Amino acid sequence: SDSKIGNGCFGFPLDRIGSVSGLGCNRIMQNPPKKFSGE
Repeated sequence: SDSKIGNGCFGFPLDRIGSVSGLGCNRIMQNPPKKFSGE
């Protein structure tokens, strides 16, 4: 759900941390819940 310029796996920088493969998503700025994003 968009509210403040992207929220989850949408407006975030999905073209570096993974770029589709590693999934740019990152629930909560304080790192993801040991899922979605990583490495």
